[PDB]
Amino acid sequence: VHIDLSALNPELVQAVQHVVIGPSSLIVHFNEVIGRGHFGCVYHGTLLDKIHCAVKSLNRITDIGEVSQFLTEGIIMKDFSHPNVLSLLGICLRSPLVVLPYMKHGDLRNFIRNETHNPTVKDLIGFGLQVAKGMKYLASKKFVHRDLAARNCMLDEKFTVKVADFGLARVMYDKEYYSVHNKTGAKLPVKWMALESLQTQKFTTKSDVWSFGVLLWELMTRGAPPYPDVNTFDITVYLLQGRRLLQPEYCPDPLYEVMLKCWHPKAEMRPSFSELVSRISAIFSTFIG
Ligand SMILES: C[C@@H](c1cccc(-c2cnc[nH]2)c1)n1cc(-c2cc(F)cc(F)c2)c(=O)[nH]c1=O
Repeated sequence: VHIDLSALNPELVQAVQHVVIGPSSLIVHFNEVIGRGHFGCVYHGTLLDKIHCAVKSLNRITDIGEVSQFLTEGIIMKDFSHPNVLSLLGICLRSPLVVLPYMKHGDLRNFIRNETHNPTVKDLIGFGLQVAKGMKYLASKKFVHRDLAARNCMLDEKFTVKVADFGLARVMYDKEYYSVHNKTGAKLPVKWMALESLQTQKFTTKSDVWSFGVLLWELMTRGAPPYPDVNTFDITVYLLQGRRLLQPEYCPDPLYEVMLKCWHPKAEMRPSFSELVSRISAIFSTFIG
């Protein structure tokens, strides 16, 4: 796969040079798969400042407009610095690669579903609070995630949760994968979407708050798939009728109250990420477990 750099706006090509990592500074281990995805796979990699990293290839990119958006996103993300947000180490254009820090304990969904790890309810509430802190930071930068889910959060060697994306939620938002037609597989993005996002394809920080509620539900169920008996074509009407994900067995009542507030049918009535951090920190700090 070859990209015509001359088909891109030259101003954008120069503006992204601080994010660019040259091919000679990076070795990709194509036989060491960290995660396989619809828009590209994640592999183990080695970066030269010797750093162990994760390298994400972009597989289904077909037009120069998607490459322009990829560069525009690289400029935005390069500036982010928060302990609960995955850093962007850099990008490669010569097929496009995203270079991320290596996360020893992988994605949050597989971690909480893991039999050996067995996190306690308190640990799971702690992971939820860390996600809320990363989202409070992203909301402060006016950055809309669009696909916040446990499968998109990663854990480092200290069990620090980092908000991230294994898909391309902000580049490929118009693709079939992010619509109700993606009806097969575990990663069904439509089951994390706010009611207004399902109806009008509008995504805001308030629709990320809805997804955060679904993510808290995934943490409390240790990675159960949401709405198992509701088809992707029926989720909109199910939510419009006022039906919601039920309270998990180990979920404390004040945390389910939080989830119901995240799933408010009126986006403007949902709590902010700043309110979510205060509320979850108070539940966590007095928690005995
Ligand atoms: C830095 C990280 C990250 C951290 C927190 C939130 C998000 C996010 C929210 N909604 C979409 N993404 C992404 N990250 C970045 C890219 C990436 C994508 C690009 F298109 C371009 C580019 F330079 C980097 C990626 O593929 N995966 C990933 O984890």
